[PDB]
Amino acid sequence: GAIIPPWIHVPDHSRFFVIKSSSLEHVKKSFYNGIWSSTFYGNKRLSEAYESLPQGAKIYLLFSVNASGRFCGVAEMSSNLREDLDTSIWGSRYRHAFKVRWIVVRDVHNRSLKQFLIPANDMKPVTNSRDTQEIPATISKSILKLFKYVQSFLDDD
RNA sequence: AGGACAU
Repeated sequence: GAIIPPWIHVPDHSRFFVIKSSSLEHVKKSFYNGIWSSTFYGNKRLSEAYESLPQGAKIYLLFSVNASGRFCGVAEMSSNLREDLDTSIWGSRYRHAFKVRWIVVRDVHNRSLKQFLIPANDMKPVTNSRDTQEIPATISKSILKLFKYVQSFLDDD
């Protein structure tokens, strides 16, 4: 069931964010529907980072369900925030969303990531990040290595 | 605290 691409090419000047979800099902809806949405402030943060990118660069989203003990996949932003997308799939609180392109669907346990300490987050491990916590690039590429190296939320389908 | 942090 997992989706693990042979390579991930990360364009220079790209940025990386932890995405958290209170629900595995919202994540699945993201995969099938190619959209995601964050909080009021979370969206503002992602929207601003996405607008700021030099041309080739991307924004990577590393997904993790709350209290799940793992990360479960990787997506890119493929649009800025829009209003004309179908946010009814989340029922509410997420009135805007942006397009995402899924790259990796695979579980990676927190155990395997708790070595990566985030300097701008008081040296806390990446596994202890809030939604839209930014990750430095060199640390991110190491994490991406772990994603491409087996369970997935696409198995019971 | 108008924010989908860990065991």
